[PDB]
Amino acid sequence: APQETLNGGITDMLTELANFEKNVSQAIHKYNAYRKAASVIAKYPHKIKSGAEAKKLPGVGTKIAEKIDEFLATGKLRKLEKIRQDDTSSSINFLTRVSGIGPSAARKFVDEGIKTLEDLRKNEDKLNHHQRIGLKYFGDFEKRIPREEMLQMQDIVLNEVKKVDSEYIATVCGSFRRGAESSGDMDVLLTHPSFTSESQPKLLHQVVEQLQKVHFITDTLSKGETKFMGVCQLPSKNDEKEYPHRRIDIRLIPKDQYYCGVLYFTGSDIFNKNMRAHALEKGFTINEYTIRPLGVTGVAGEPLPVDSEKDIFDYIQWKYREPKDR
DNA sequence: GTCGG
DNA sequence: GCTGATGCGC
DNA sequence: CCGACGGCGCATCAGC
Ligand SMILES: Nc1ccn([C@@H]2CS[C@H](COP(=O)(O)OP(=O)(O)OP(=O)(O)O)O2)c(=O)n1
Ligand SMILES: [Ca+2]
Ligand code: NA
Ligand code: NA
Ligand code: NA
Ligand code: NA
Repeated sequence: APQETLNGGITDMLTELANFEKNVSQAIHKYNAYRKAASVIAKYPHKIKSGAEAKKLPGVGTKIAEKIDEFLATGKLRKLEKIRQDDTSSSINFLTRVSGIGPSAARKFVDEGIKTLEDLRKNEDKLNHHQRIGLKYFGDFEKRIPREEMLQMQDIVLNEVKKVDSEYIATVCGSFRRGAESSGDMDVLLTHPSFTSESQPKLLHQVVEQLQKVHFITDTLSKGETKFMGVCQLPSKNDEKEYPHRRIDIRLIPKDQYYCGVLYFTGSDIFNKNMRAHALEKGFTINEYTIRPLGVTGVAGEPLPVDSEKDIFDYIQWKYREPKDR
């Protein structure tokens, strides 16, 4: 990708604007608008000289163009400069860095005078369980996970899963599966022969239990029959520095919808929107669970059989790409 | 905010 | 007690 | 002008 010093000040402007829309203004769509604008501009292989130059790019409209002009002329953006010094909105934007605190909780806390982590720390009674864990691991959750540690984590997951029941299948997806050199967290996909569309008990629970029993999983954000979100930690040696606590999700999926899942939660997700927009073009409908053919109304028929990842490149006649190229 | 019926 | 809406992460 | 913009599981709130 192009270097930061081409339009980095712009791309950071747009991203900061993105966050205020999301966290303070509660305008999710303007947030994606700004993020879209920031993406296309980060992938632009040229140093932008005017707002009109930017506006040819798809996702950049009149208002972002004129923002780019003011920033190119002056180095800053008046509106952003203002929002940054604003105690209320500043804090609201900040508190959402806590996992479990979204725009609404954040606003509600700042209302009551709870503005900082110290204030949250002082008021444990007003946070839910997810929120206490997000606060407890605030720094660890912003740290990235080098591949070396994700491979040690992968080892522990595969070993313990196979130990519970040899017939479980577990693939680790996300950035890690696309060969990424670091990762934000660990997404694991799980199936079992005795779990399909028509359907045996506790398949997700026994796995989560074994990973607690050997102290890999240290806390639970949420858990149901289908999905687990929690916290985990690699053990360190005697006298060795403690490893940060890390986020791990585990999704239990039916056998037959498993490879559509693999694909979806592999991402990248900007390849995915690309892939189904092009699967609709060639007359197929894809989502996270299945591929189905449209009868051009378009009337999706039954979901088609899928036993590998590659099948969903056969149906679309798209030339296969493995995860690294995504 | 931006795109497109 | 229950169902449905909303917040959240993603 | 003006609606679409990702959709889904789980925790927890609102309401009956
Ligand atoms: N709008 C979207 C959003 C996500 N997706 C899917 C589901 S999750 C997968 C991307 O996974 P993550 O959000 O964990 O991100 P990454 O896999 O890149 O790793 P980290 O960022 O390191 O954590 O893409 C999609 O098809 N469309
Ligand atoms: Ca991930
Ligand atoms: Na944000
Ligand atoms: Na444009
Ligand atoms: Na948050
Ligand atoms: Na994710």
